[PDB]
Amino acid sequence: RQLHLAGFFSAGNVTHAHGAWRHVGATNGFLTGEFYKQIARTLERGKFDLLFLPDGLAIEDSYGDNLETGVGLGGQGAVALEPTSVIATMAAVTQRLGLGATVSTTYYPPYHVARVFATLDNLSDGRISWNVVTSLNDSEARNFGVDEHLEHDIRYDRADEFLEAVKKLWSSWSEDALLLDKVGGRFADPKKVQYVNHRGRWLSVRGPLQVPRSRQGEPVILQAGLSPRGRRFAGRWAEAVFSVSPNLDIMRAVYQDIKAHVAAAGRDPEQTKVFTAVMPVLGETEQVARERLEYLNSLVHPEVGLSTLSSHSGLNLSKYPLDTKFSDIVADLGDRHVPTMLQMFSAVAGGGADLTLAELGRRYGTNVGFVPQWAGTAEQIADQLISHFEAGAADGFIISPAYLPGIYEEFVDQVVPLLQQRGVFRTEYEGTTLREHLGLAHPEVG
Amino acid sequence: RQLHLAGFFSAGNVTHAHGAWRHVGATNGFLTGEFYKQIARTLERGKFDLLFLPDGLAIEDSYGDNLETGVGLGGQGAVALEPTSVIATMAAVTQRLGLGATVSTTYYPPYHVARVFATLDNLSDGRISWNVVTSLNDSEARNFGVDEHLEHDIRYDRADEFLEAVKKLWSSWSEDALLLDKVGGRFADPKKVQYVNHRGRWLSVRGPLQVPRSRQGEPVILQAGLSPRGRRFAGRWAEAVFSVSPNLDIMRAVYQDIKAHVAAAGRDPEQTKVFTAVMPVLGETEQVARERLEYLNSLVHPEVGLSTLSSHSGLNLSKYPLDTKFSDIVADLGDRHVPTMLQMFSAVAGGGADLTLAELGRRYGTNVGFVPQWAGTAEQIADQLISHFEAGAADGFIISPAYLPGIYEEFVDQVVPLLQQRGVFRTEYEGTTLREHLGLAHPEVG
Amino acid sequence: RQLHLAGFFSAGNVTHAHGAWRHVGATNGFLTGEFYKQIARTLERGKFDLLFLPDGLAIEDSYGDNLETGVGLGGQGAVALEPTSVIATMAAVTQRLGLGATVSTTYYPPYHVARVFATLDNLSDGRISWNVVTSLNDSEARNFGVDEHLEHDIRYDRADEFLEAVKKLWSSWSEDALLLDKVGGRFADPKKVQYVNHRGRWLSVRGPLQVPRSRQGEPVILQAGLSPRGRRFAGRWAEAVFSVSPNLDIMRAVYQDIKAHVAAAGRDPEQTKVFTAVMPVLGETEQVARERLEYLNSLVHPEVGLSTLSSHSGLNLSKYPLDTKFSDIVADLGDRHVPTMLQMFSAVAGGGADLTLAELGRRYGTNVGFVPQWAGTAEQIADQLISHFEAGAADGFIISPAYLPGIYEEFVDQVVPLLQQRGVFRTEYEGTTLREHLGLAHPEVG
Amino acid sequence: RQLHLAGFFSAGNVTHAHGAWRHVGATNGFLTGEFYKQIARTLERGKFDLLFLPDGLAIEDSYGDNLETGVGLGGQGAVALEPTSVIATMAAVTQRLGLGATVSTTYYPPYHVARVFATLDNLSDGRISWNVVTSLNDSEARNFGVDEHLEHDIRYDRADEFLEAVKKLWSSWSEDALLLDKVGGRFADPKKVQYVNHRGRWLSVRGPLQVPRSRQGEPVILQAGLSPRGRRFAGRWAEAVFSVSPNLDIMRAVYQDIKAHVAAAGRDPEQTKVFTAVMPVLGETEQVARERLEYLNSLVHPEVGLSTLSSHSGLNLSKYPLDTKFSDIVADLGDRHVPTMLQMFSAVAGGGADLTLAELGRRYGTNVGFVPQWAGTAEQIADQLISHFEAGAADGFIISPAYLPGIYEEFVDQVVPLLQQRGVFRTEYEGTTLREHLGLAHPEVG
Repeated sequence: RQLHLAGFFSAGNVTHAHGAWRHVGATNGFLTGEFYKQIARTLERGKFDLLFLPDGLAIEDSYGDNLETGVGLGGQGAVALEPTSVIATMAAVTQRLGLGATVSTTYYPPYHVARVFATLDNLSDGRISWNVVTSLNDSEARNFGVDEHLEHDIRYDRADEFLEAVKKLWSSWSEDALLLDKVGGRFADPKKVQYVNHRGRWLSVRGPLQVPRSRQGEPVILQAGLSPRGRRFAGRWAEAVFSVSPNLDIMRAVYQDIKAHVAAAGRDPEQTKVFTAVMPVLGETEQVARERLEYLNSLVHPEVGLSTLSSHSGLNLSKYPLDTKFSDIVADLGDRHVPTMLQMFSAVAGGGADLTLAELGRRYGTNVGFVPQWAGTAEQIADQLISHFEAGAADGFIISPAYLPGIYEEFVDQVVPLLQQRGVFRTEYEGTTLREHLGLAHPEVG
Repeated sequence: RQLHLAGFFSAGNVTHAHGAWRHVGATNGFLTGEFYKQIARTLERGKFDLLFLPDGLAIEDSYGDNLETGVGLGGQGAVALEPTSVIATMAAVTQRLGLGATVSTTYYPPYHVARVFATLDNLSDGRISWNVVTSLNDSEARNFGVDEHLEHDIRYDRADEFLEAVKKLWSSWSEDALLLDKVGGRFADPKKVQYVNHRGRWLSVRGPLQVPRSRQGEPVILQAGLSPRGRRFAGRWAEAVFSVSPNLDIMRAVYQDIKAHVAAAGRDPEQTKVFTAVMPVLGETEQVARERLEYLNSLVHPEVGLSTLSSHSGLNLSKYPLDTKFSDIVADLGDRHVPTMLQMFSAVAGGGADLTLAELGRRYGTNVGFVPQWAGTAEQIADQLISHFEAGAADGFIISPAYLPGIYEEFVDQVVPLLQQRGVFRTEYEGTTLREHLGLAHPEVG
Repeated sequence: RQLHLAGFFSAGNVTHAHGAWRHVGATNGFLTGEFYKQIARTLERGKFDLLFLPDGLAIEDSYGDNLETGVGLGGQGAVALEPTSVIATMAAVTQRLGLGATVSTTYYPPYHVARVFATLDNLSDGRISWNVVTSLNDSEARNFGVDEHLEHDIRYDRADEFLEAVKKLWSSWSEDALLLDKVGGRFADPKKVQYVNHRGRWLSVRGPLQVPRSRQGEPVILQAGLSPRGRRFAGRWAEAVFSVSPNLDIMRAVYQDIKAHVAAAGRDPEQTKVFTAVMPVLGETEQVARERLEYLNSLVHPEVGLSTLSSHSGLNLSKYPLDTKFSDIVADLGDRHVPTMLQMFSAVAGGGADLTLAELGRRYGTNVGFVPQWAGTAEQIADQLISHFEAGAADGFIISPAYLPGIYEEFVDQVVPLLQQRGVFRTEYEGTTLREHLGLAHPEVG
Repeated sequence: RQLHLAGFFSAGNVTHAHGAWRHVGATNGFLTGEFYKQIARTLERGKFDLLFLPDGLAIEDSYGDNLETGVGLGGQGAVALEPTSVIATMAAVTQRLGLGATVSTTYYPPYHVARVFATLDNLSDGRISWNVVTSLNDSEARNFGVDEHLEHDIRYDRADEFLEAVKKLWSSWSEDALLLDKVGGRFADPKKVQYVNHRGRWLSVRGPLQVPRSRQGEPVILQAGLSPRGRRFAGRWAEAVFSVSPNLDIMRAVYQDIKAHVAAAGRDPEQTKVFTAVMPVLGETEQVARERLEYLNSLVHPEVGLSTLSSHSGLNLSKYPLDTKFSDIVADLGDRHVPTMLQMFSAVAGGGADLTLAELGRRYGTNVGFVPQWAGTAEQIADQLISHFEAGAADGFIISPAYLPGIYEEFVDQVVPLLQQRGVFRTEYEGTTLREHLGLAHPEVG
């Protein structure tokens, strides 16, 4: 039984560690092709299952109602390259590594999503995946000139239909439809390419898709949303789920809940892979590791962290002074309208203690609050990865990068070989497609 | 005085030569990364200014109201990969060649177009261009769930505002905005990144763009629609224009007309480069060349040709029997109710003869009616390119490929060196960006 | 039953076709890395077993006893890059294609040959082969300051010992010798890395070799000398043999003879692959191919053909006026003193005619006398390849290039797919090493 | 005044840090193409002037006169790939980085050296250099079957003629000799390609070379031998000199002496670039840096260190028990019979302490005695590089790698940008050739 590894980072300035761009070792090459080529080549060298890019469609604005924090201090989405271009770039220099990107159902039509991913799936010869997102953020909508509004759970119901339409399009070409019979003059079999004529409540798309199926049949569906409604959506469609849990117990709880939602939807739980995020910080000795972690966290500016904390909680904390104790906010708002995640992070952050807004933002900025920072030698990190895996924490891990590209080099050079030697991680790619890497079946047409 | 060269081909089964996919030398590798990498490398080897991909968002459908012709015989857009993904793939393995893709202002919003192109521009280090189209075809609209109409010329007025919006976005980061002051903790200067707040008759987009400017400042704007309104739009926005004229006389006419449009828009005519299409067929001897062109043209199926002829003329000719003569159609519609392009093609193609639909379609399918086929030795081809260039046919040539990838190998290996030896074409890239290749100024932030 | 395919060309100005550099399509990129990278990627795209480079260590000097013909007209060895650097370059951009280079046992010691090939083997991850040569040419010898003159058959006796020593060197590391046990501090097992202590009549080399075994164990041995002694040598050592035969009768005879020498050396005939050389000229129609062959052959300058003929015949034909008739040369030396290959070539090239020297050199220069030129459509070339294979002409074919790089593009694009459709040639690489492509067993240590 | 940077490492298991292969971060990928491709791409990304590989032609044998120490523990030359193949591999994936290799005049003839470097120079488009070596090591000699024994200083006399011979060969083709006049049938001008006819006391080679000159005229000559004779040899021939000095006083003395030997030979001192070796060890903080250096030095096995100390000193220390004190060795042998470098090393490495052989070996193995280890922050290393440069220690630095590939990543990502920000190191390559990077002149033919 073998675990899976995935890479994950913003095509831009910041992922989870909000002081990353400040690290002495950060090249900040996020505007260059070579930076992405290098990361992709490195993860492939480490035989990673996949490298996956999140996406945000606006510079983070909520905190301050202006760009002062986001642009000035390097906040979420300050720089965010269009993800599909980036992964096409990475596909061009790799041949096994799986590649995925977030694309929103909210701002793009089903035909676009269908065709862009079928295209990437063919260009990469079956290595592509799509992270389905359904969010509606104000700054994003204003970038797309959207004015309408749909309730959280309704957006998911709409996404159900979106997925149906996309899957229909992906099946519009039989796997034996393309003929290229030069002599006969038969390009394809028109009986094997069908219109889709999808016309549901939310969406209308005629088809057929202009792109045949890759050798993996269809792109792998990835899902990250862990809301009650999201978990349901995941159980139905998701082939791999990305989760963030601060410790083993929650990891295990999240794991079993996801697997259950999948069984509930009528699907094989073992056909949905569950990854959990960790942020390793290596050192030749444990002491060096801890020292390096301390340095990394010290780079976090309290306000960038607060800015991200605002976005994630929905609460605009720029309204309050930074020295505002969390108490005064509880009382100013009432423990009934204060998002649970906030109260959760708060309790765990200072350990029941009472923190200033500045101090909570600073800590949230280190690891987006809940991503475990593991500091140790490569042997320890490997031991922890293995011990968590055997304990049912997850089927694989998302390695959240402390700084780029350096941390991935260190992880691939130092940790992957220990995992391989222990027999818990591939020494070589067995198949050629992302589905083969994750152990997923080849979906059939229809 | 040096000419420019560009390649142009569909990321799919067919471009101008409708028999291409049946050619004994066609690899039909259009679903694979290596096909596109190979071509990009080949044109970079030949020091080409750019290669750009048209786009079509549906399998052509009119002819027959079905897929039998498009899918069965390999008509326009039977296979059509999403072009930005493809050029990203190409940028990844090249370093000087300019790259361009068509994205429609009809189906995509300004923020999206701005971001994807700024992203590509950065990834390629300033070699990207955007071919602007504004068409609204029925079958494409059905793929996108669009039911709204907008008259041809109005789509251009809408396009004007789109271009304004996009250009503002590309100017939302000053070129000295990004700081990366790690010590100080200043990521970027918030006074040098600004909201766009575009709110027009047609469009709304807040900004700022989440991507700063590449080293060429802004992607190059390409234009290919040469209707009266297209000519005005080119005059106002185009930095490169792509045209099809069957001979020198008409090339000269179009060339002067485009340059006149640019000056009339208050711009410098020398800052808009005009490319004219030609479809070369080489042979070691002129006799071999002729035989090869004859072989190529013999591969066209009359009905694929006919279907493209219907699309381009606006008339669905499938309604008529294949053996119907043109007169029998010209009379059934009246000398008034017959598209100008159709009369012009009918006159040139038949040289006076009254042809069947079948025969017009077959002839149309060889060269989309008006792309000149130049069969000759390399010396003859180079002589003619130089001759037309000196005669003011164009600033450059778009080389339309009879079949791929082979025709580009031949042209780069055989013709380019002769242009280079005659001194009319670069022996090496002088600069690194597409703007420098084209001799275009680096725009200032607005 | 599948046939094998190999490329073969000099890293320089000329291989078999002596007008190749003058061909309109010749890039003459033979001084550039890109030329070799392109060809290597192309043969790999066509799934060739192997690309192999000859070598010659002096500009061909005999004819006219100067550099006038060699340098002025582009004779054999005029430009000749060191082959191992070339294949290393090609190894860097390919993943499956086999690669081979000629290195002479005459001028280089076993230790050097063993180390360079083991290095290439490791760098290419098991794709390398060595073409063993034992020849002694006067101009080459003067470049290396060699005075000794070993007799033809004796050079092979030395080479027997040479091969023994190289093979010993390649066995100096067991395949499990290298440990890399970082924690225990154990680099390799010194019991499993052994001195060779070779001390024979011809050679001394202590060892051990400083390079462990690749995943294919040892580089593949290639042999191309078909003299009686050379055939005994091939029987003992060769794993692939390369031969030139003008027609099927001769091909079959050479095939049987080689396999018999192998059987007589106590080895398995099926473990020595025989490749025969063919020079295809493609056309869309057979008429096009024939005109292209005519054009190619018209490029040969009489005196460069004469030069190569002089070297191969051992007879300096520069003494004679170019208009001398062959019969007058026979008269000059007496029938008994005319080299047999020269008499035979004259009869065959002339079909009984009494040709001038010029005309004899011209025809010889088209194909070095005996490489069969096959002009036809792709279907015809494929038919003939299959037909000869079925008739027992060879286990595979060396495709001698009329001109580069273009001919290999045509061959791979046009002929290879037809061989694949017919089931006679791999559609994909089954293994990763050169031995796996050729169906050769991985040799064991000792 | 900008400084120059060079990488330097053995294509194998150990360079200067004898514990390097055991480092948690070492990939030990030295048998694979990707390892070398990664490092070349990294140094090119860092805009290095050059990467240079030393060579050894035998597994270090002296210590214990067996393979026990070298093979068992990973001593000098345990694994050593042939270096010309390795740099070809590297040249294939870079386009600016200079590349050099050690080839011995002792074991190879002028023609071979001249042709291999002219080939690499052409393949890399003028980026190559040759480190000239004249040493005679018993074990190397046994691998090449050499019995002859020339005195240290005479090998340098013979090397003088060798170099003469090589340069004549590199001048055998004028830079305008090659014509490629296809129409006219003129390949090259036979008047511009000349025989060499070198006949000297030591060597004979006729020529001409079969390789024209690259963009940079001739390969750059590198020299690293600093014996009195070697310094003279460097004065006459070297264009770049590589030197190991433990401190600023010595660096400056070496620098001035070399500059003076060049001027004494009639050459411009500014046309010979002096590089001095340093082994940086980086940390986020000086404290981390110091822990990392301590970790790295802790990996050295006393016997491997001793083995190299024995080879370099010329005194076989394996005869003595490891616990033997140095004073006891001097007493046993006589002060006249213990090499000076060895007594000097004992004195400096122990600071006056009387150390055992084991502890001497352990210390020597960290840095081959005299390569300065610099542990600090990126800012500190930049500072030291800059101040040593300004104090006249050298024209540039060789960065000796603590472990591979990781240390070059750290150095390029962390240190290079600070050097660039301070204006003492190029932000981009100005020219394309190695001669341009080093500020050297293009040599004139003849």
